[PDB]
Amino acid sequence: MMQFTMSGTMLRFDETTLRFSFSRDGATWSGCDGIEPQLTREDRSFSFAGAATVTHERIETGTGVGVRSVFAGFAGADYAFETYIWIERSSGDVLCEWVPLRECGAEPRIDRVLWPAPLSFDRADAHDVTLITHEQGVMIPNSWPTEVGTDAVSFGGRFETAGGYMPWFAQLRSDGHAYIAICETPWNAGYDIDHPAGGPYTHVGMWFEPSLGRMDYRRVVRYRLLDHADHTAICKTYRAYVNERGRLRTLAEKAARNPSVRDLLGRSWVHVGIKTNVQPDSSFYDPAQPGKNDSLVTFAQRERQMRTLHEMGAGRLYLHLDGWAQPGYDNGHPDYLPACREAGGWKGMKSLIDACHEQGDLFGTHDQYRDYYFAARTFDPRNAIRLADGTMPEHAMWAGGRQTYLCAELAPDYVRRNFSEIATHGIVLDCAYLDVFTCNEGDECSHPEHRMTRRECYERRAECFEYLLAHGILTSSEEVSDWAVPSLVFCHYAPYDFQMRSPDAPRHGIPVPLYNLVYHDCVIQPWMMDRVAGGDDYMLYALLNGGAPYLIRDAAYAGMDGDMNAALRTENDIERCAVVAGLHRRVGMQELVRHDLVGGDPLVQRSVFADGTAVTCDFHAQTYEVAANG
Ligand SMILES: CC(=O)N[C@H]1CN[C@H](CO)[C@H](O)[C@@H]1O
Ligand SMILES: [Ca+2]
Ligand SMILES: [Zn+2]
Repeated sequence: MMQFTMSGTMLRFDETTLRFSFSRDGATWSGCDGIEPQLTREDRSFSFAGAATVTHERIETGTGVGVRSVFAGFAGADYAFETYIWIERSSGDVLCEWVPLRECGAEPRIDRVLWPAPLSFDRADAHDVTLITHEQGVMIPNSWPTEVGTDAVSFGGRFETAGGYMPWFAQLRSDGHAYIAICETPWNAGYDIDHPAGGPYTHVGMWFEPSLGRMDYRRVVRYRLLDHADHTAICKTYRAYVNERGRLRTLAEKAARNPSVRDLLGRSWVHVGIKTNVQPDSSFYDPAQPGKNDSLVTFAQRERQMRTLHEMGAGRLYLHLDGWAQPGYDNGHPDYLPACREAGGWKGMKSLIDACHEQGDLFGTHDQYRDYYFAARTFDPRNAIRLADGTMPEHAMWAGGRQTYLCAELAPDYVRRNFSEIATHGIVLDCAYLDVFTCNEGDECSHPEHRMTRRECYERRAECFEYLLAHGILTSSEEVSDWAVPSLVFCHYAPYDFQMRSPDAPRHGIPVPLYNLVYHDCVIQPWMMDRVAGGDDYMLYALLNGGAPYLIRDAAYAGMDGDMNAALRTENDIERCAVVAGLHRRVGMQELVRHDLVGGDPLVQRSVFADGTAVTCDFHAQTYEVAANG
């Protein structure tokens, strides 16, 4: 056994078990008993202690003190690596480094790495909770009724996706003593969660996958232990962390570059489409109903629709237009041109835009630069992703049918080409929507002509956005995975997980806005307005989160993109929008300082902002209150 103390914190680490535990402000935490850190190969799991040779080195640096462990020989295969577990002098934080060394013609490839092993947290106490970044956020009591497994989180608990908006998780006791684990190297990483139904425990661990088939580079987790800590405070920890590395890009900062940003406050959302053209090979094809597959609303009709919506006194509107190009929604991409002839052509579309501006309303196209359809006019496999095994992925899920994925290295080329074309026919977009980018994982590509790491992928996607900000077109994408913050103005939404499920489907936990706690002054988000019959009004959640409202939110596919059943429930729309929007017109660019569960009652909550303005929402009474005091 090796023990360390420094700057308020103590790390102990057992040379034989490898289990570690660390302590600060007198609370302790330890690795779970009997769960060990593991490699995983195509052909079996190893513990790290399974190593043929293991050494340990006690180490003191100018920066900190801890231990460095080499691990060599496995099964019989060669293969080695290190770990380094240590206390930063400056801060009283603990840092965990998994470090590749030798990999060889491995055989098989190391498929995953579960380390550091999850911290013991097995109480049951209902005020003993776990926080996770699955979409807008989830608080998970060690009691909580329902099962929560990794396999029930989107994208398998992958960071930089809807599955984990931000690269961290945290576990908090009723004490007020908590820990936050931040993934400093997320691009090939995610979390794992095991909460059996009814608890008593909740285990959470970081996993790491290879980068183009090799672990390649150091992976690093940073733990900060807290005292007198609520879920709001925990969020701030990470906030600070990000700003301390200069990726807390505020709306303000963004405004100073493109001032139209401000124009987005108060506005109301209108998501609706032109052409629909589901293909025979599409997983959505209905070989009966040819009308369901194939439908068209002209630019003209959308023009009328928008006038009408002004006259009725809707107010300030952003229009997002799906399906505006010749191929039809989710057809032809990236060759999504020209604007649909049978809908009006460039003229009908230009005419419609002009008209939105003319009543002080804004407008974005719905566009796509990852999905790459075989049908596209200039389809060519040499532009497509190859996976680390050299294979080219395929599917035919969406409208346009058979597709692969465009290597992002080349996306910016195609953004530049398309949008330049759009703007030569007198179209002047206020915004644009680059689909998928911020929802899905970043691809990796082994094609030698455009080799690209997941890390690199997010950088290209961000380059796509930046072309738009540079031509005064604001940027939107599907959701809000935190990589995109520096370049992302607003989204299609930042929902909680339970909004993307049937209301009948049990929830995984209390809906707390972890993302907006961190980023509400950096990204504008519209919100669902649907009322659940026998349940919640989703407007209520809009308020807590200080967002703008969906007025009209047409699905593109029945069932998809949080399209609620019909076990639904609402008249009085514009009114409802106007209420939430005027809140948005106020505090839309401010921090969100606090969120609190009133009296520790889950179904009553308050969100306090920078200007003092508080939002109390009661989910028994289905009632809501917007003050000014705080
Ligand atoms: C909300 C939204 O635009 N979701 C889209 C997300 N992307 C898929 C295709 O990748 C579909 O177009 C889907 O409708
Ligand atoms: Ca859309
Ligand atoms: Zn490539």
